[PDB]
Order: sequence, then structure tokens, then C-alpha cells
Amino acid sequence: SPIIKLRNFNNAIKYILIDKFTRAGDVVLELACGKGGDLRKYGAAGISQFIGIDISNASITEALKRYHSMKNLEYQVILITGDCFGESLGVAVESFPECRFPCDIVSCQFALHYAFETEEKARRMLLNVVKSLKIGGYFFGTIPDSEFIRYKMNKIPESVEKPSWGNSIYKVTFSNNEYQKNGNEFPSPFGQMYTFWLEDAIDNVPEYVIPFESFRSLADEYGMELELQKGFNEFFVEEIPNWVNRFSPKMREGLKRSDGRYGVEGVEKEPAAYFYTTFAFRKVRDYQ
Ligand SMILES: Nc1ncnc2c1ncn2[C@@H]1O[C@H](CSCC[C@H](N)C(=O)O)[C@@H](O)[C@H]1O
Ligand SMILES: [Ca+2]
Ligand SMILES: [Ca+2]
Ligand SMILES: [Ca+2]
Ligand SMILES: [Ca+2]
Ligand SMILES: [Ca+2]
Repeated sequence: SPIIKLRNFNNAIKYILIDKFTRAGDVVLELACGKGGDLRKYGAAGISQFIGIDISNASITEALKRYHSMKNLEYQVILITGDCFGESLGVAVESFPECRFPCDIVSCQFALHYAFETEEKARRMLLNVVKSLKIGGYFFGTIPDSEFIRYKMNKIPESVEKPSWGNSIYKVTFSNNEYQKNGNEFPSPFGQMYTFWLEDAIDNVPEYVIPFESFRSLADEYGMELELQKGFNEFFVEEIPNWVNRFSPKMREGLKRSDGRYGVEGVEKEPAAYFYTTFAFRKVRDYQ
């Protein structure tokens, strides 16, 4: 189905992205790790320790259940219920002294935009990231692409009170049209809410825009400089040749279009390949 193909595609994106920035021996902190479904991707990249934190205890309980069913892992796994964005990370990790901080990588998949609820939370998130990382370490992940959101929003006239677009498997509905009323510009980088539906994945959840220019500028204030901002489509096109013969021959089959080549097509193309972007930054200096 379209949604199965979207999930396979996103998993391939994550496999490639994790391998790109993770190397043998690394310690990874995964913010907003959810149910912890990427452990084997970090394992394949050779990590020595995984630390996952999520605000949802239900998700962490499930992440722990999944982890405990695994056998003979070469790396340590620490899973913590805690707020990664609105509170200092020291609160969450105080009772887990086995965590090896500073770490080599911080990752955050399909979640960092939650930190853009307010400026306070965006800055607390960035402080948590830089203080956790070694100088030279990387911060990477996957977020809704504000540049694609702005393209869609620029095609919606100001007369529409709740700007919306979508297709048979996904929908975006903005809470207000302040963007269009403000000359097609968000009045603030923070708290710009839209409801997001993705079939069998995201049940009409309020989400916040993460304007990339603001994210980049803020990151620079905390000593992090841009490494990557390719949209999912371009990232996949460029990386899949290194990657065809490495994937699970079933995941390989799951990445095949009708025309026989690798990617996504049909109703899944827009949410899978355009709506999301990769991101990465490198910590080049200490936040003083
Ligand atoms: N302040 C916060 N601190 C930590 N996790 C948070 C958070 N606000 C939201 N989250 C988490 O953000 C996640 C968004 S869904 C993405 C989860 C996971 N990374 C995946 O790719 O499947 C949820 O697991 C949610 O509980
Ligand atoms: Ca703050
Ligand atoms: Ca704007
Ligand atoms: Ca740069
Ligand atoms: Ca780039
Ligand atoms: Ca791109």
C-alpha cells in the first residue's frame, strides 16, 4: 500500500542518515526516541552506547520491552522517560550515571519541531544538545520541511481561514492564516501550529513549524554550524546508489516503484519525499 511504501522509504532514509553520521565506537543520544525502533540501525553503524529519552513513559516502556527481547547486543542501551526540550537534560539523566556524556552524536527523528512550540523551548533544546555533545560532534535528524510548507502556503489565498492541503493519505491544516495576513511570512518562528494527519501513522496531531532559517540561526548562537539540509527526495536520490546492494533484499524490494527503479511514487510521493527534510549540524565550539 502507499503507507507501507512510505514507512519503508522513511526507514531507508533513517538507515542512510544514521550511517552517514555514526561511526564505530560512538555514543549516541537520541532525543524524543519514541518506541526506540532504530536501535539496529545504530548497531549496524557500530555504536558503543545508545541513550534514548522520550517524554512519554508509555513509549519508553514499549522501547524497554522491545530492547529486552533482543539478544547478544554489542552495545549498551539506556532508555529514559524525560523532557528533552522544555527542561535541562540533567533532570532526566541524573539517575542514569552510566550514560557516557559528552556523547559523539545527538539524533532526533520526526520530533524536533515539538521544541518550536515556544522560543524558550527551542533554546532549551539547543542548549541541551550542545552541552551533551563533544566539540566536533554531530546533531542530525529528520523534520518537516518549512521550505515546502512555505511553497504550499504561498499558493493559498488570504481568504482561507485555515490553510490546508493534502491528498488521500495525508493532510495539513493550519490553525490560522496569520502567515498569509503577514505578507506570506510567519509572524514568529515559534508556535505556528498545524494539525497533521498521516494515514495509520499520525492521528490529526498538532505540530509546529520549524522554520529552517531560524533553526540554523539559533543553532549558530550555540556553536553549531550547518552540515546538511537536503530534502528526503534529493537525499535518497544521491545516496541510494551506495546503498542498493546493502539493504535487506526485502527492504530493497520495498523501495521499488512501478517503473522498477528505487524510490516512491503515487499518493505517497508528496508526504514521503517532499514534506520532510534531513538536517545536520556540527558542534564547532563550546557554548560559553
Ligand atoms: N518535550 C519533549 N521531550 C521529549 N520527547 C518529546 C517531547 N515532546 C514530544 N516528544 C516526543 O516526540 C515524539 C514525536 S513522534 C517521533 C518518535 C520517534 N522519534 C519516531 O521516529 O518514531 C514522541 O515520541 C513524543 O513523545
Ligand atoms: Ca530557554
Ligand atoms: Ca516565514
Ligand atoms: Ca556550514
Ligand atoms: Ca545540504
Ligand atoms: Ca533537497
